[PDB]
Amino acid sequence: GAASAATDLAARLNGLSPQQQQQTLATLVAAATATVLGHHTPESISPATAFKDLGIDSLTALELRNTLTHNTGLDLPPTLIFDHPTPHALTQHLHTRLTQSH
Repeated sequence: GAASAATDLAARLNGLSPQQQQQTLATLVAAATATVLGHHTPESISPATAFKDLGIDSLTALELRNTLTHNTGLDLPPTLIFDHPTPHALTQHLHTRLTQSH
C-alpha cells in the first residue's frame, strides 16, 4: 500500500542526477513494459523501440499506465502511451512531471 509512490519514486531519484533519476524510470517504466509483454526484465525493453513496436496494444498501454502511475504517483490518463510512445518518452514524462506537477 502507498498513499503516494511519487514520494517513493522521487526517493530513488533523490540524491541522484537528472540522467540517474531518469534511469530509475528508464528502468521501472521499462520494467512496467517488461511486465505488460511478459518479458519480466527491463533489459529486453528498449527505450527507443516504441510501445507500439513493443506490443503495447491499448490494453497493455493501460496496464502500462496502471503500473507507471502507481510507481510514480502521477495522474495521467490512458493516453499516456499515445502521447509518449517510447519507454524513454514515458520516462521523460514522469521524470519531468516530478517537478511539473502538483
